[PDB]
Amino acid sequence: QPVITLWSDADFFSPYVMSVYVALQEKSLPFTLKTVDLNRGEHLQAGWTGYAATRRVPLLEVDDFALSESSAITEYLDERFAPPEWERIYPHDLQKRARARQIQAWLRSDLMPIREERSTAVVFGGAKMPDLSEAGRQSAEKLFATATMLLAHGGQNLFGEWSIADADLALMLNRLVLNGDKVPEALADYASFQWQRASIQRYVALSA
Amino acid sequence: QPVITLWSDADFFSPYVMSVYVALQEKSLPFTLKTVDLNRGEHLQAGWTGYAATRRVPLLEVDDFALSESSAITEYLDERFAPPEWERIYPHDLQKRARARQIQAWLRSDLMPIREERSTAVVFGGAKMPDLSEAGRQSAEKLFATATMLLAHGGQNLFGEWSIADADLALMLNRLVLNGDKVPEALADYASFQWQRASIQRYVALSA
Ligand SMILES: N[C@@H](CCC(=O)N[C@@H](CS)C(=O)NCC(=O)O)C(=O)O
Ligand SMILES: N[C@@H](CCC(=O)N[C@@H](CS)C(=O)NCC(=O)O)C(=O)O
Ligand SMILES: [Cl-]
Ligand SMILES: [Cl-]
Repeated sequence: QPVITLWSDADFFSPYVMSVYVALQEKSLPFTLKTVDLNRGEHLQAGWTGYAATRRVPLLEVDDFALSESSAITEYLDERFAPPEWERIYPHDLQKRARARQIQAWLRSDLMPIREERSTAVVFGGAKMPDLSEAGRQSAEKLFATATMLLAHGGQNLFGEWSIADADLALMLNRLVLNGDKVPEALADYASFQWQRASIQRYVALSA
Repeated sequence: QPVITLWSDADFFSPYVMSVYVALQEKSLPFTLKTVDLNRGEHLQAGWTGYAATRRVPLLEVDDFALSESSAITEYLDERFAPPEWERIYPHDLQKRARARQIQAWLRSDLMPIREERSTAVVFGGAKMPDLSEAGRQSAEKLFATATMLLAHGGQNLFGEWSIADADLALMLNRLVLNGDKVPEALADYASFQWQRASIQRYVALSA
């Protein structure tokens, strides 16, 4: 049994920490949760292991191996703790897996106005934010249109069975849904359904 | 033989298009190169296949499958056109592969001041940019420190044999090197060595 440690921000607000946390829970992997206070710059001092990685959370330690970047981490988890012995968190189908990777990489590198104007303080901290800027509206429209195309098959999950991409997409949608913003009904249904995920709800409880 | 199409920005300046182009070349996969003019918004009209993906380049088509996000694309290529028949572009070792993914995901989601103040017009277009802002200096220092740790083994490539992460890291470093900025000598040596890669030089020739 490897010793697994997950490093979180001190508020448990990070969507990227959430992604890793969810992956661990879905595989029933035992782990220790530790924190760094980003607001006080605990990440920008060399006392924590993550200063030597990318100086960001999440960081996952598995025995003597330390790895940053949530998607790198979850991909590693799915390879190291592989099906059938552990539950798979990426689609088995080549193309669906590629689409899952597309979604993850897209969410991490686009939609900055939503990430800034609808931070995870809305999602995990009960914060309420003012109307979106026009830049925010543009990002919202792209999000909506993209999610609608991905979910056009009418299924509950992106790729049939639940995958880690569902958690990440649901979080992004919930930045808007949980702020009380106007969201297409089918997308609000998806986001609220996915947010009930036991693994997600366990993470939600951390910042309660 | 699948029909492969790569969509680029019209200038061939995208670092993400470069990553895919390089992957294709390294595997000796035949493909057609097409362009959309981002400056004129050709990506924000529904006449191109990529409006229905994430409305960004690169987009790769492989017969009837269309996929965006450079790292999703290169990961797909390494699975669909797998070693030994085709050259591998990700490390075979589990941990080195995870580190390669970390680097790719990190470069795509951090260092925004470098990406903005040292755009790929410097890299591919002969542009020269003024002194970095303090925010730019902060990003440069993080880049330097991180690359130095990754390359501390003293080898020519990140993970022994060349991997796609070398191309992406070299490009990021070359945003600074090719602008005439002060860069630690060992990192400038790495960046210039990697930039000689035949696949990279072929892409460089496109915007000549
Ligand atoms: N692409 C990343 C992003 C990680 C990230 O942005 N983490 C933030 C907290 S949510 C952070 O550590 N920021 C501190 C900093 O950039 O100095 C991932 O998926 O892990
Ligand atoms: N994470 C992406 C980023 C892709 C990206 O930012 N592409 C830019 C050109 S370099 C783009 O298409 N921008 C158009 C837009 O955002 O509307 C990747 O690796 O493919
Ligand atoms: Cl914090
Ligand atoms: Cl263009």
